[PDB]
Amino acid sequence: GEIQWMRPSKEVGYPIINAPSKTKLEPSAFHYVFEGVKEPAVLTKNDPRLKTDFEEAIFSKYVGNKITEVDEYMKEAVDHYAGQLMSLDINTEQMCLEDAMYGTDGLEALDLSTSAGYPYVAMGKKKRDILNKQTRDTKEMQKLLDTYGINLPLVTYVKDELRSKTKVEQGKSRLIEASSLNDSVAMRMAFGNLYAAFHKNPGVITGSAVGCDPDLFWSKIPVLMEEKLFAFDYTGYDASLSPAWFEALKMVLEKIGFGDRVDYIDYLNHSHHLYKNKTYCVKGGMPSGCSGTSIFNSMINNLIIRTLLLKTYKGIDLDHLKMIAYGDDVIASYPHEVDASLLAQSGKDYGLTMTPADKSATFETVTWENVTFLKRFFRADEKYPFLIHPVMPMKEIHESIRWTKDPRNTQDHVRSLCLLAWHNGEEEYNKFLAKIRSVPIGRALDLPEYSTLYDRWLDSF
Ligand SMILES: Nc1ccn([C@@H]2O[C@H](COP(=O)(O)OP(=O)(O)OP(=O)(O)O)[C@@H](O)[C@H]2O)c(=O)n1
Ligand SMILES: [Mn+2]
Ligand SMILES: [Mn+2]
Ligand SMILES: [Mn+2]
Ligand code: NA
Repeated sequence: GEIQWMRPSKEVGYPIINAPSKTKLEPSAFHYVFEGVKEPAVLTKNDPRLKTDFEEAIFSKYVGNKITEVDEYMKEAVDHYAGQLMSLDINTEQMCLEDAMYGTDGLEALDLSTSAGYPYVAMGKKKRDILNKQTRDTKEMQKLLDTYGINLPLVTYVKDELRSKTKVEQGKSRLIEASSLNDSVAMRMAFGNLYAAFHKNPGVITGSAVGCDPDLFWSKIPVLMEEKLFAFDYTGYDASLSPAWFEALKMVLEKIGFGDRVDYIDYLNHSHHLYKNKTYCVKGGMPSGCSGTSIFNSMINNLIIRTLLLKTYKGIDLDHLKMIAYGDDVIASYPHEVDASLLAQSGKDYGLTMTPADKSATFETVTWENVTFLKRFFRADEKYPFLIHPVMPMKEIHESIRWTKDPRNTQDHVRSLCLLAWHNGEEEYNKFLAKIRSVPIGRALDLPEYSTLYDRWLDSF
């Protein structure tokens, strides 16, 4: 990922983009009943908390493009991955404009809360103005596509969320690169069935966990993995991807019946962006707000791990590489132990910055006791060990509950934290409910007791 040029959007006919300068995150009824150190992320250049330029920080994520061509190892990675995906008989057809808009099995309907993106964002028209769940009317959309045409600029917003103090002082806020409703609809028609096949098959065949339900999936993972587990996290995964990784991706798409629209992958790779009043062009890097961002990142991840393994352990048997990825996050395994640190080294050569799984000091053996996937641990249930508990640390939950964006969604927000928390055991869960009910707001919420949740879980399989 690298920015080729950036300049005043007026110099090229683009309207300045308005983005609220004030966070929507305010302390919640539970702010002083729980401990937390995170605060809202810097949204503007003026934030008094800053200790460096906001611009130099939000964009520094584009470390550059380390590789130029797709080498032999990547090519082999491609062939093998494309091989597995082949056993899914992925319907290679296109998706009728309707389904792409209002869903179908394996794919949800478009989200009405996310930006409509350019031009609509600068014209004033929202997503409710075009779509309409009731009739599934293609017309308004179908018309708008012809008017403004696909492959449209991405609107860049700073993400309004909680972040550690350091990441606040160093201006390490995160950006949201939003695609026009058009682009998003085009892609969902182009790759719609691909998405559906992935959503319906989380596991080691797709090597993706997208669309998964942790309460059920965690019990299916251990069985899918090989004897030895290995893991690591990337730093700036999305923005570090070089153009070559997108080409490898197109090669996979080509091999499974999508050579047709591999062009779309080109816009993810070489993209046009609008942030505030400035405009820039980015070579490489996966944008965050596109249709498929999540899935395409997982496919590339499947290519990366394969590549690093082929270049570090000539003769490794990829047929016994059992991995599952969710964008940058990944959990993998092999019949034999491997050196994650060594793999990390090869990673740099491919433009990836890999470090010990879970901010550890150094690479240490990965076990079922210490491995995490999506911030969650794996813990077999006391009474029935064949059922695995996806365990989200309480700290994460404590951090989330101390803040709010809308008092109206307090019920749903806390209920959600409850569905994550109870896996930490009945004792912990009850303390959590107790503190919640130690203030007026909490006592008025309808929260499920432990027994109710644990029983529902047991019968869900
Ligand atoms: N709108 C956004 C922006 C970024 N990201 C994700 O957040 C990552 C960066 O977040 P942070 O966790 O803040 O950077 P990391 O380098 O991943 O953190 P660490 O150095 O601790 O590994 C990106 O690579 C991307 O996967 C996201 O999900 N949505
Ligand atoms: Mn990370
Ligand atoms: Mn981080
Ligand atoms: Mn991560
Ligand atoms: Na890009």
